[PDB]
Amino acid sequence: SMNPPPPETSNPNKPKRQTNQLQYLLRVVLKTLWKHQFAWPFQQPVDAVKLNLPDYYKIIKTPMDMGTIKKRLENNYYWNAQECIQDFNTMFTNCYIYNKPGDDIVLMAEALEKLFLQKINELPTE
Ligand SMILES: Cc1cnc(Nc2ccc(C(=O)NC3CCNCC3)c(F)c2)nc1Nc1cc(NS(=O)(=O)C(C)(C)C)cc(C(=O)N[C@@H](CCC(=O)O)C(=O)O)c1
Repeated sequence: SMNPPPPETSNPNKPKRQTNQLQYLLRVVLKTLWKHQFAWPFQQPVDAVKLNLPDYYKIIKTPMDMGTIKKRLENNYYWNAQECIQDFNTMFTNCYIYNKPGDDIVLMAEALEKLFLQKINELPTE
């Protein structure tokens, strides 16, 4: 089947606030993962058509990627920091659902998740 449209990243009707937690999520957490050797397979939605991935968007009905997260942070899409943390965790979980344990993409996701947890350990208080 065709790829779905990407997740929404901006909504002018959503209320906007800046918090220490959201700032840290963009400037520390996202930034660190984005520059990692293994960021690139996660920097945009999975193009399952081009990659010929069987049934990808039947298996993965809550897709998420770091390009979407980055835009959401930049557009003040998130009100609560937990919304952003949940999006990262959805991305990791989705990788572990679709792909065999120990395969290359899974090892890349695990390396990014380890870094994510290191940085989240120092998230500012609410
Ligand atoms: C986030 C994510 C999750 N799950 C997957 N599952 C995949 C993906 C690919 C394959 C694959 O190619 N299997 C071969 C053919 C069938 N038999 C076995 C060998 C696979 F089996 C599973 N992939 C995700 N992300 C992702 C992965 C990859 N490649 S990869 O092999 O996993 C690796 C080199 C190890 C990272 C590429 C991109 C990507 O975005 N590439 C281009 C645009 C697309 C294009 O040009 O075709 C870009 O960078 O823009 C993204």
